[PDB]
Amino acid sequence: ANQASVVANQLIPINTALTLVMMRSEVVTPVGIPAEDIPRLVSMQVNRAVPLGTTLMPDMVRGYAA
Repeated sequence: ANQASVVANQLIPINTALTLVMMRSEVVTPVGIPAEDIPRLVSMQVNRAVPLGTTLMPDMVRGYAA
């Protein structure tokens, strides 16, 4: 129900280290990476371009394992 996920706050370019400005929290479906993981994700890289408003999924972040 009100599980919030990490959502792209701007287009995130491929192979670019995540910064706090790039990540917002929103209740979306399907559910993606939990919004409490935003601190964890800083400096991790995405393996593909992530368009604005896209929910970040585990498979999109290199090295992510919950």
